[PDB]
Amino acid sequence: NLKADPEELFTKLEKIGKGSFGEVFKGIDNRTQKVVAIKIIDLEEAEDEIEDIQQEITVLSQCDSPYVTKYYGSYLKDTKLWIIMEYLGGGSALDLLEPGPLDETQIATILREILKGLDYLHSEKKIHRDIKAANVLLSEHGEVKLADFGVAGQLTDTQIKRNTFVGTPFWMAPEVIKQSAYDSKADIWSLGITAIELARGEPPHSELHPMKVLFLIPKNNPPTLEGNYSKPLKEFVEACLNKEPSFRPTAKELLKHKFILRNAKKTSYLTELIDRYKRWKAEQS
Ligand SMILES: Nc1nc(N)nc(-c2ccccc2O)n1
Repeated sequence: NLKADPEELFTKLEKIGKGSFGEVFKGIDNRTQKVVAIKIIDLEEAEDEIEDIQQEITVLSQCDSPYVTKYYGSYLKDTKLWIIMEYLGGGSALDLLEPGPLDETQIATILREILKGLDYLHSEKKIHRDIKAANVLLSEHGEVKLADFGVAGQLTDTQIKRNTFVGTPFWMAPEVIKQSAYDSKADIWSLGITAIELARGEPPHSELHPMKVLFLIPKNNPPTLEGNYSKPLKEFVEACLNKEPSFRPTAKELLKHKFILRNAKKTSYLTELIDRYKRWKAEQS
């Protein structure tokens, strides 16, 4: 139930996004005049990535949550496939880190919304598998959503675990790297790495070659959050970063963690961060 003739409904504007996926363009829904994001994939060109493109569309089409990038439709235009989704103009959580550090209220607020997204996905038996600040996108007013479902996994009655080596090495769970049978608990590990990223600006091992961390992560003790951070933040990270996945809490459980309860505030306060990035970006080299 793919669609056709996207230009009858959408106007394609300037380029805004990247990846090796394809490219992302700003666009307009001519029906509502809302701005959308249009990912253009050359099917004549990105052979074998095809199965992953198919998977991204499938997962996207099945999600209906304010914490997951809204899916408009996928469209065939000659050689190209148009994947049309929610436009979010507040940048990524990674962007927001560029001008300088966050405070724990900001970190907690962002984590809380990530957790709402994960709870939704995991309740749908979906696993994101590439949780990291770059894949956490904000609206211009501080709403926080998960993006980029290109390597998302689906559990079913006959497949209760996944095995595939996917993700971004610094953020990957040890059982994913070892390609053991894993599930949503993998996202919880990645979430812990993302919490360190939000607190420190970078994940553990970020200056090392990715191939290196592929052995370091299964072997070494789990990372901890070091530095002058509140005890609840440190324990939040610790909870997520358990080598044994069954000992990691669920997203649901983490929503009630003291770090989240004591420090998360209204998402609209994140506009302060969005403005800081816009200012920073405007005076940049
Ligand atoms: N992978 C991705 N998915 C959506 N739905 N939007 C975007 C995006 C990328 C750059 C700028 C704004 C955006 O909404 N990127």
